[PDB]
Amino acid sequence: AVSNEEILQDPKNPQQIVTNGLGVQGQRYSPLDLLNVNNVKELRPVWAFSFGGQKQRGQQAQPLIKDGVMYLTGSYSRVFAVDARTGKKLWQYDARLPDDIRPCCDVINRGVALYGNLVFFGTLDAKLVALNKDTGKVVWSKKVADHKEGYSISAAPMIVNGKLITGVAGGEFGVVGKIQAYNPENGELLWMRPTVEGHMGYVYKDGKAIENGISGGEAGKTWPGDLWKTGGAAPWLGGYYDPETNLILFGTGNPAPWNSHLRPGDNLYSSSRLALNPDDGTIKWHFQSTPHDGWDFDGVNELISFNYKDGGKEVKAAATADRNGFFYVLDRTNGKFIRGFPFVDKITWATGLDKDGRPIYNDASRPGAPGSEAKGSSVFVAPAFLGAKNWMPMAYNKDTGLFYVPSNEWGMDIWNEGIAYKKGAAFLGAGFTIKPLNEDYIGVLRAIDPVSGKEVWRHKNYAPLWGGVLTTKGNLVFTGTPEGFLQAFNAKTGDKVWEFQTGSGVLGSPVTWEMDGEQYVSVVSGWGGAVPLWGGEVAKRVKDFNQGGMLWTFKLPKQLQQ
Ligand SMILES: O=C(O)c1cc(C(=O)O)c2c(n1)C(=O)C(=O)c1cc(C(=O)O)[nH]c1-2
Ligand SMILES: [Pr+3]
Repeated sequence: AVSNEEILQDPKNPQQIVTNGLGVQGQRYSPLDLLNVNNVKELRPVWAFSFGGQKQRGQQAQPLIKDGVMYLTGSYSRVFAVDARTGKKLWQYDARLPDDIRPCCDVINRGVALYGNLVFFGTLDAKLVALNKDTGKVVWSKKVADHKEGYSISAAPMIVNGKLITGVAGGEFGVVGKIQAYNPENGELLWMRPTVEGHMGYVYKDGKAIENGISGGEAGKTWPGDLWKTGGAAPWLGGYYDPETNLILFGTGNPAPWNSHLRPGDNLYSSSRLALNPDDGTIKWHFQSTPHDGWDFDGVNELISFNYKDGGKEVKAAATADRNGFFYVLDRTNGKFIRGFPFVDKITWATGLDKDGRPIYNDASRPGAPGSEAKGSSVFVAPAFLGAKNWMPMAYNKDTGLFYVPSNEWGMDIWNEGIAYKKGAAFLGAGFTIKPLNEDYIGVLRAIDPVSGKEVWRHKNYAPLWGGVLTTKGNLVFTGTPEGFLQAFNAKTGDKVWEFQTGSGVLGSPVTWEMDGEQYVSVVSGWGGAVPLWGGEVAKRVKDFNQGGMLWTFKLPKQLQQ
């Protein structure tokens, strides 16, 4: 019972959230203001739901809520339907996963999509699955790609113009990134668009694949030899959609392998934002945040549409806080650079951006080629490869006009080494040790003014931040910490105003909605993601943080709202 018009209305309908991002553009802003700075002290848990299964690790889903039912995912490719008022389980789906799944960075999943009477998600063995919303039974399932080649799916899918769209993950395994659209009712493939230059995209008619242009025009333009055949650029975070331009905005992963000396050239369209026509999957513009990446600065971070006025002129902008440390503002009609500026305190790999938004590189900050030695020169780089920001989404508050960015301050030793591609094996060619830049903190929640290019406030956290952000009309900003708290801040000042210890690190993007005249807030908890196994010295800071796997639901009682 979810229509396309309903999806386009988010977040206008107080009783439901039927999109990842609280609206197709991903602003993560709720217009609800029952809960505000003056009464958030009365917010308290009303029920919780354990995922069980002795299957914990990272829990990254944002729940969707429709007809009083919450739909969410868990680690290890599970889907739950849970009564929003009581926490009672309606049904649960556990995907059968093979023992040789190949996620780089934990067995995470970022959520479902809803359309008609179906619930959709992608699995860690790279299937797209449609479940009956009432029974949880499989209605259809399609292989998106071959998990034995290193493909997985970790992102929430999206609905655009009645089409179900998913990317894939696996750049650390040298997969070929691609975005796919499907008929939601039956799983019939509609189009496919590779994100690596040189690969043919297709539309599908009557079950037949019809050529629809090579991504980037021709193979070998910004890649040498056949390196583009394992180029990565996986669009592993999903994307968002702008109704005004009718463009899907999708970011792409790092180029493979990590050893950039094996792939001279800009390596399109790795570490880029793409705008695609949803009719047929053609790329209408691109912006490359890190050309010829040498640091695993994936360019997937969400590109969030927002409008403002400059010289009395209306600007259709979009903002993204990149892995590489720069906060970019683009003209979303054509992809042209408006402004870009650091949102972390230390960047070594570039000294700035040129007039088109291309980095001005500091070549001493790229690890050298191994040459005659086993390893090349080690260099210290900031940000670390895990990024100034990683998967976890920022939020836009329409009232303050600010973006609220969960950022991290860390650097890395990094070196390069030879690497031969082997199907299904890691495809790095680099070694590394992530290190803190500061003794007392790593994570920094930052309010960014995207028009002035200024930081408005900052809040430091001992552990890295690794969770999505929510902001509301009640002048509130919510986000989780690995220390286990769901935390709320004053959106104007950054002062903490509320928190609750959920008992395991909180990664989920919080969501809020209204039922029976009361405002609810929900988040999933369960520590994991890339930091424990990729985090180097910083992982040691959080080594004693226990796993979990639980949906938490809070409410402001009606009689305490005034
Ligand atoms: O290049 C890729 O295809 C890909 C996928 C993922 C993923 O699917 O989650 C991550 C990364 N890269 C990555 O570079 C990274 O730091 C990362 C962190 C996480 C996480 O969920 O904590 N996933 C990923
Ligand atoms: Pr990557």
